[PDB]
This record gives sequence, C-alpha cells and structure tokens, in this order.
Amino acid sequence: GDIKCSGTRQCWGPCKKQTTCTNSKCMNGKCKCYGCV
Repeated sequence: GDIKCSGTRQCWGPCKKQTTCTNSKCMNGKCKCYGCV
C-alpha cells in the first residue's frame, strides 16, 4: 500500500501516520517507509 507522492516531505506526512519514523525515500511515485531499526 505504498503512498503516492513526488517529494520527500510529501511522504513523511503519511509515513508518520503509519510509522513514527518519517525517514523514507519517495521513488517511482511510491512511498517506502524505512521503519525504526
């Protein structure tokens, strides 16, 4: 269920709602949360 986006921040928004760890990379218009490791 990757979140569609363009920039990085755009991903952090929805990425935070799912995982506090906003640290992610928006590639191919897809948001892939890295998660807390």
